[PDB]
Amino acid sequence: MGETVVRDAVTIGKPAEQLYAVWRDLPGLPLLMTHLRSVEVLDDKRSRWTVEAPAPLGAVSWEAELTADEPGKRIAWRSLPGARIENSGEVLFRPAPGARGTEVVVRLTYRPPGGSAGAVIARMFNQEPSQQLRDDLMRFKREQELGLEHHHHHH
Repeated sequence: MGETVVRDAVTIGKPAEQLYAVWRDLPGLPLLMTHLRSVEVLDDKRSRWTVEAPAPLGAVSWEAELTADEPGKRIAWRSLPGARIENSGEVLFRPAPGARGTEVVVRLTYRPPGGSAGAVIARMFNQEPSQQLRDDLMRFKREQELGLEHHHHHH
C-alpha cells in the first residue's frame, strides 16, 4: 500500500546500546555477549526460548534473530530464514554534533500511521523546536529520551 523506507536520524542522550535496544524494555544481560553463550534468548524480536535445538531457526518454524550486533557501530534486525523477515533496516550510531548525544541513522521501510493529526496535537505545547519535517520519527525520539531504566534492568 504505502510502505515507505524513511531515512532519518534522531539524537537521544544514550550511548548506543540502549538506542537499538529501544525495541526492548532496556535490558541488562551482559552475561550473554562474546562467545560461550548458551542462552541465545533475548525475546526482543521474539526468539523462541529453545536454546537446545540445532540452528536458531531449524526447529520452531518461526523465530527471530539479530543478524548484526555491535556495542556502538551498527545493528541490523532479522527474523531468521525460518520466519523470513518482511522488514529491513540496519541502524548505525555516531556521536551527535555539538555533543548532543548519539545520533542513530536509520534507513528502514515500514507502514505509515493513518492519522497524521495524532502528531500535530503535540504542537499545543511540545517544547521541541525540531522543524516541520521528520514528524513521524520525532515522536520516536521523544519516547526514547523519555524511557529510562536502571542499566541492569530491574523488573
